[PDB]
Amino acid sequence: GALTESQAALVKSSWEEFNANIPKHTHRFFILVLEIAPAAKDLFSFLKGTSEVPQNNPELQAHAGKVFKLVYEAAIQLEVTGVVVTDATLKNLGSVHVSKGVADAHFPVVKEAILKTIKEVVGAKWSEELNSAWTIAYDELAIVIKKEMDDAA
Ligand code: HEM
Ligand SMILES: O=C(O)c1cccnc1
Repeated sequence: GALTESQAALVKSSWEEFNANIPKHTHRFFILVLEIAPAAKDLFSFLKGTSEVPQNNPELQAHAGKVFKLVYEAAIQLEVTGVVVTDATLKNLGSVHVSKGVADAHFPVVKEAILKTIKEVVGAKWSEELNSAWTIAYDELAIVIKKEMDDAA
């Protein structure tokens, strides 16, 4: 698909749609995560000692937001330039992931949780062309973070 002008127009549009609702889209995102893999709960400080996912914990929102931003930013950068650029941020990310005990078999957990989250986010507008555009952008970004964890470990 590549990322035509037409495809990127499609990712931007659908990211703007996600930020419009951060406490929802982020809490859904942690439930789609514990649905896919329950044990992950122990990993997150603010999830431990809890029994359910807190819905209004600022630490949790700030946390999940920052994840989706990072996937959008990557798509535009592929359309315009043709690649995903690796900066300071991307590498610190790879350290923290390893402290916290996180592995690669974890990544399809968080991808399916984010395609399912954006399918949920764009509803009927959804196209094959669009799913193909976010799929392309997540896979291209995770290829990069995995790459730095393996370096932070
Ligand atoms: C493209 C994919 C991914 C992106 C963009 C991403 C991004 C981030 C960021 C931005 C932080 C620190 C947030 C803070 O300072 O506020 C972080 C922390 C962390 N990450 Fe991810 N991540 C990805 C995949 C994963 C996966 C697959 C897992 C495993 C389930 C995971 C588990 C964690 C844990 C346990 C922490 C520490 C949270 C704490 O207790 O403070 N991440 N990540
Ligand atoms: O909240 C976090 O810190 C988080 C969530 C998903 C993936 N990575 C980090």
